[PDB]
Amino acid sequence: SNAMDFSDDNLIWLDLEMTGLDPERDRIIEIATIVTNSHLDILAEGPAFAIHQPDKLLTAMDNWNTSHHTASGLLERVKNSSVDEVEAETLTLAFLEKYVSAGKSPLCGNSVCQDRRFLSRYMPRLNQFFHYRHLDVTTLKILAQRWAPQIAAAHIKESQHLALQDIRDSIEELRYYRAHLLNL
Amino acid sequence: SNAMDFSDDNLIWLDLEMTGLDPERDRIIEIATIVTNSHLDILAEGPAFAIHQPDKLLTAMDNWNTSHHTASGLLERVKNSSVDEVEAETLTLAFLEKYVSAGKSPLCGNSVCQDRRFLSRYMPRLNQFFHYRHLDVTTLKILAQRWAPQIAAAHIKESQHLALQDIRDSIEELRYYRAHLLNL
Ligand SMILES: [Mg+2]
Ligand SMILES: [Mg+2]
Ligand SMILES: [Mn+2]
Ligand SMILES: [Mn+2]
Ligand SMILES: [Mn+2]
Ligand SMILES: [Mn+2]
Repeated sequence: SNAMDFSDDNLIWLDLEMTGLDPERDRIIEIATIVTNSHLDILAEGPAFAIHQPDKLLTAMDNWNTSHHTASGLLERVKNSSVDEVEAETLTLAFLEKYVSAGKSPLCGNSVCQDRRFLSRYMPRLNQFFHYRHLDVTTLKILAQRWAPQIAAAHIKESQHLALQDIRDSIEELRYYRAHLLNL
Repeated sequence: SNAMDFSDDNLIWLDLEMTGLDPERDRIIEIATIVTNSHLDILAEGPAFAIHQPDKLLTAMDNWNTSHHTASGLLERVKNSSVDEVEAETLTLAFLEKYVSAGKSPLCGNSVCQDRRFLSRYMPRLNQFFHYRHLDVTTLKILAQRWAPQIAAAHIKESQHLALQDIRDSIEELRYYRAHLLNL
């Protein structure tokens, strides 16, 4: 035995920032991951990468995205990034291999289908690294809004639209529902 | 006032069967929808359509899919179908617009990201008709397996791989978790 954090029971949390909502025509501009155990304890935070994209593309973003990504400082980190999809993927992969094996953990986060659709198109290896299933906190959010609005309203999230920050919020949100929405 | 079931609080449940897992390469061969209220009471079941596809496509399915879709009788229903994506979408659309307005309800069901990706590519209008978000029972399934295995194991689901029967399972599974996993 040893005290290393590896285990196939471990959960992988991942968030992305994109130039838009269309996985076929938009790109990934940021990636972050966090590994927790099944009890939601953070074991290690993964690398956070601004992913370089050609400026001609970044200037074809709508107002909402140019506003948010400039504001958060992400657009600047992107212009000065020497990391493309493959390198981010590889490094992320090397990190995740330490805590859990391939296809073991579901994709964990908030509204992660969109992420799954970008991963599938731009990061096939990392995408395949996840189990087919998803652990989406947003589902708990919906149920809290419909069935226990006072519970949902007690955990207001203010997203900074930065991957590492958002992943941290996703975990905290799940921890919250476990205590206040779940029968355990 | 009136006793018609329409409401923007109503939920739309939808299941699909495909020829495979690749949305850019595979096709929808079945669709079904069910509308419930927020309390999960079933208001009305929607049209269940076997969707016609050419034999050259169906015969290119792997063993697993040819086995399941033949056995479930879906394959014969597909060959004999006079309905394509557009007609199924239109009729489904005409049905849904009587219980909820556009973009109000999340996509509801089990592991619906796969469905969202086929809907997006093959049924643009119906896809736009849902709210961006998802209500996935699979998420509850995961948490129960990790945090309360005895609860998860008390509702074993045997899927027939027929859209309408799967939708009815997804609802009853949510009803099951609401009672035995939720703090209500
Ligand atoms: Mg975000
Ligand atoms: Mg199925
Ligand atoms: Mn996100
Ligand atoms: Mn984010
Ligand atoms: Mn299904
Ligand atoms: Mn199904």
